[PDB]
Amino acid sequence: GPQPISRLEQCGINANDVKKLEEAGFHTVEAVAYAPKKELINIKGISEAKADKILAEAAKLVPMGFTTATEFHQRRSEIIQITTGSKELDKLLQGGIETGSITEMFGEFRTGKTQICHTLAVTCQLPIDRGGGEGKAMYIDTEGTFRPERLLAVAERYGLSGSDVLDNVAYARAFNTDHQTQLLYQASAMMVESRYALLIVDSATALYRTDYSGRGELSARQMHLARFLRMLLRLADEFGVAVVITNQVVPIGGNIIAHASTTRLYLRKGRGETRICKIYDSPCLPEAEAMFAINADGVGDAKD
Amino acid sequence: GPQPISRLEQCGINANDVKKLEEAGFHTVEAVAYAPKKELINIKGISEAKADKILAEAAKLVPMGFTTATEFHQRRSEIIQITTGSKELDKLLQGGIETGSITEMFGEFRTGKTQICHTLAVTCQLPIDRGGGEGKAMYIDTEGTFRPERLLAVAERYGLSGSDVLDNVAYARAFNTDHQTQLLYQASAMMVESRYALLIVDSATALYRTDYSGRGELSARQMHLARFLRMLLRLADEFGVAVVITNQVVPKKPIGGNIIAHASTTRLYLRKGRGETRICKIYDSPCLPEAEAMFAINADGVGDAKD
Amino acid sequence: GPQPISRLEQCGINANDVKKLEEAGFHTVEAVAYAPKKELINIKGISEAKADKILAEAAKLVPMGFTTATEFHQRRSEIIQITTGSKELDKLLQGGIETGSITEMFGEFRTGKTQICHTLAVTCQLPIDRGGGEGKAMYIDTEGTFRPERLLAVAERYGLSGSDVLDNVAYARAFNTDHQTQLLYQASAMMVESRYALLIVDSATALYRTDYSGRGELSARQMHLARFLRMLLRLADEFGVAVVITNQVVAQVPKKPIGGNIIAHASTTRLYLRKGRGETRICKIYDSPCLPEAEAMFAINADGVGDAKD
Ligand SMILES: Nc1ncnc2c1ncn2[C@@H]1O[C@H](COP(=O)(O)OP(=O)(O)OP(=O)(O)O)[C@@H](O)[C@H]1O
Ligand SMILES: Nc1ncnc2c1ncn2[C@@H]1O[C@H](COP(=O)(O)OP(=O)(O)OP(=O)(O)O)[C@@H](O)[C@H]1O
Ligand SMILES: [Ca+2]
Ligand SMILES: [Ca+2]
Ligand SMILES: [Ca+2]
Ligand SMILES: [Mg+2]
Ligand SMILES: [Mg+2]
Repeated sequence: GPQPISRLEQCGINANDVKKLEEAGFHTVEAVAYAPKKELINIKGISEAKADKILAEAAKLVPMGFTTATEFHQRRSEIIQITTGSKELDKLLQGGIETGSITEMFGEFRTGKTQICHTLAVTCQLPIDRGGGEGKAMYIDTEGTFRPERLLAVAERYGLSGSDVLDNVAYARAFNTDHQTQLLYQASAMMVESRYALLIVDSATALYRTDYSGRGELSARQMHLARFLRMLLRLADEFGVAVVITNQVVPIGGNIIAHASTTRLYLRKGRGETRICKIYDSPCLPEAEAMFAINADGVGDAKD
Repeated sequence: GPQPISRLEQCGINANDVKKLEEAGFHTVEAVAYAPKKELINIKGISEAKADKILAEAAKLVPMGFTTATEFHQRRSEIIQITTGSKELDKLLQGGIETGSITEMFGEFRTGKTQICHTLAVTCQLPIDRGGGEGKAMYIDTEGTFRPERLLAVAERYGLSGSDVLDNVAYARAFNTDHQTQLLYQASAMMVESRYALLIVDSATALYRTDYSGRGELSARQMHLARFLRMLLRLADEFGVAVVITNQVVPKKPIGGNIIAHASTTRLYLRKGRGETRICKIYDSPCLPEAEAMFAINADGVGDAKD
Repeated sequence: GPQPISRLEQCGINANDVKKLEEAGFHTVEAVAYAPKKELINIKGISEAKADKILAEAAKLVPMGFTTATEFHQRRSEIIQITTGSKELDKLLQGGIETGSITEMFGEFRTGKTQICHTLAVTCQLPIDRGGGEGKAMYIDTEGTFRPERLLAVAERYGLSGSDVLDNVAYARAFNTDHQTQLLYQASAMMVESRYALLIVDSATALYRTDYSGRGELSARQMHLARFLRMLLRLADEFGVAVVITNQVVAQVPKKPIGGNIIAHASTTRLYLRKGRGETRICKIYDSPCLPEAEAMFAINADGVGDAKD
């Protein structure tokens, strides 16, 4: 995976600058390789020449040039996709949910988004041959809906160790936008020493609906949301995790969330426990419909 | 094709000066001729008289004077237009997408901005008889939404070889604005060895939205964007390629301000129609009337809306 | 028209001095007469005595004294104005574009400055009876947006031959500010053989935005722009042509033209363009020494700028 920031100390950078970068937020070399010189200058104890040297050393360690499309195709042919537990959804998504890209699921009030998030969180720890990724899951709730009993019930279906499953899912809650942003830095610091395969942010843009109800305060809300999405994309690129976010339709979030998201899914109520999932936006998937139901076990095919 | 910069060696310029110019970023005689004196002076190993001699020698090889409109008309009546794969869009554009100028597309999400670029990256390799440009393609990515499977599908539709079209596409990923600008210098470096016909930037204004935050950073943001667009224009002029860029839409207005509106030559406004059909409208053009067209995104790329 | 500089040889000036003047940039007696002594001294082969002798001889051939206002009124009553192709714009401008001065059009994108430039380039070749300048046109382009097909369409509208219209237009492309300034010397050199009636620069400020980037280069930018505008004024005074330039807008932190006070003070007439409905546009008088502040409406059709239909 990513190379730890300790490599720069060996490369020639003194330990004090490495500590300054670590306390700044950069942890895995590629974090400072992807950052502009302005961000490095913003650090209180780094000069322009020091920033230039650090950027050159970081660029010397990672490839940041041109390459053919054959190499990219070969690299992408081994991208890990995480299953959802439903055969129809797996067929619709052509394998499952891809890593390294942001996926957004949105719908009406209580249309089954949190159940999908729980199923993804429990299934991301499965072995690859069974459709998992062998990685710890991080769950960032902001509405207070995390129910561990659902995790126990769904893990009973696959027969995994419930205590081990609950030990492999980090949990956090945010009360305002600033804490939500700082949780991203905490996750970036935490992901260095452990293997994470799936990061979940629950229904987002909800705090921006209420905390930013003013008329002239809209621009700050939009800018903060854009920065949050950019940080999410940076994390997904850096650690190769499948960021799954959630949204709710009443619009105040705007087109920023739609542009930033790579794959979007639309969920609507059906008949009984059956619900409809429709691909809303994707660069490589056609529009289609799928039937899925949420039973007591979790998320699965609509059995009739 | 452009003349390599080595032609200045036998005109009276020693090798080390040519090496300094090549390290600066110039790789053709046209690039040296078009550059102002200030750019040449700023090089550490170049003096006043040296710059004057270099400029005179470069101007001796490149025509930079007056002509008539008949000669320009004759020259322009043979430029290459790359078809978009849709007959209606080709009729709307009166031939296809024009080389040597900048074309900008903007609109909502799922409007087909990336699908058009994916189709063009394959169509630019067709023979001129079939409507291609007979050259390679270059792709610069910002959101990381490059999918070679679309290229394979389009190549299969047009009866080409998938491996051949894959080997003819150069791909790069930009993580910030500075890398985005450095990739242009690298592209200028690598555009002399082979022949390229199309250059794609997608997106062009995505990173500027979040890289510059404070209200005191607006001027620097706009100046950086202007420099980027000027570099794109320089590449298009000196290599005769077709530059296509993509914009976001924030009854709708694209982002970027007046700089990108003035710099762009042709602007296409894309909005979703019904089903898989989309509507393209000409938003700005020096020679094209304001009209509309219908097209669809099928399983093999952008094509006519079949019903 | 102007008198060629070879006339000075009969007054007691050696041929080599005239050749030095010609290679310096002067091609008419008027250009030498208007020039200050510093410019003549700057030439390598000219001394102070030679400079003052040349200045006296040149001033002997042109009038540079006082006169009454009746004579100026009578002379100005015979000035030439070029129609814009739209009756509303001609009524607003009281005849059309005026020769001998600098006219500037500015506005955001899509407003139609380039269309007006193309229409004027075609129109300035009409006879004075029909509202033309009866001369050639010169087009200087800095953005690569020159389209001869628009010229052919506009010429077909007026029942002219397309081949002659295309033959009577000179086109140049500028790649930087230094080249943009250098093209004016060649323009002055080639304006003596034939008769020109219109000079178009489009646009005059596009390259200055990127050639000088930082705040430390603002003063040099403005001085270069001022020198370019002074050269344009000298050309307009020397050859009696109509100079039309275009400009871009910036957002006030609601749109104002770029260029600062130099281009605001230099320009004589300023036109403000903005979009109306459909293909129709609105033109407003921004600054003029003799025209009231008013508005007019025109449209961009398939055959160039014209009056809005219905
Ligand atoms: N194989 C396919 N068959 C049919 N339609 C497809 C296929 N692949 C993608 N699409 C269509 O592509 C559309 C998305 O278009 P595209 O990826 O070009 O968006 P975009 O304009 O780049 O959006 P954004 O603003 O998010 O970048 C989807 O609505 C989907 O219907
Ligand atoms: N043949 C035509 N018929 C109708 N409209 C046309 C035709 N050719 C061009 N147009 C219109 O001309 C407009 C473009 O304006 P143009 O580029 O000439 O001026 P501008 O806005 O001053 O330019 P710039 O983008 O360089 O600042 C578009 O709205 C387009 O619809
Ligand atoms: Ca999207
Ligand atoms: Ca434009
Ligand atoms: Ca004035
Ligand atoms: Mg896209
Ligand atoms: Mg224009």
